[PDB]
Order: sequence, then C-alpha cells, then structure tokens
Amino acid sequence: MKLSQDSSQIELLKELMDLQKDMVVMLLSMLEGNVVNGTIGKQMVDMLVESSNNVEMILKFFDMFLKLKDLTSSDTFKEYDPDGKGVISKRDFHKA
Repeated sequence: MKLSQDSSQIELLKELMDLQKDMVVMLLSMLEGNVVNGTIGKQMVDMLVESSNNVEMILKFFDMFLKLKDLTSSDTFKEYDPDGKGVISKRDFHKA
C-alpha cells in the first residue's frame, strides 16, 4: 500500500512482489504431500488466523487490481477515447 501511492518506487514494488511470490511458492511447497487431516495444514491455518488482517489486506489489494483488467476494456472505456496510445483526462476515468 505504501509503495503504490507514489512513483519512483516501482522497482522496489516489483522486487517486493517477487519476494512475495517466492514466499508463497515456498509455503505452497509444504503441502504437496498433504493429508486430509495433516499437521502441516493445521499449522498453516493457525498462522493464517494469527495474521488474518494482513492477508485480508493483500487479498483486497489483489481483488481491487484484478477487477480492473476486465472492468475497463470490456464495455465502455475502450471506446471512450479512441485516439491512439492511451490518453485519459483522468476525469472521465473517474466516472468510468
């Protein structure tokens, strides 16, 4: 949330997202031999419910940024300003 409010930190944001992807694939590699009532699943749901707030924030972030690829270039925004490379007055974008 902090690195997205201002520019000149897109490299830091990209490296942080890469680290997050590596962390999630690491903690996902812990379940490739899972059982319906294994201990690793209990430990993982425990560490999830102990930090429900932060994972909820990142889930809201991902949902907000995934509901944008389709909300824009599907109905009206693609034909709002058909000039060339993307130009928007940032006021029609708000109402869109």
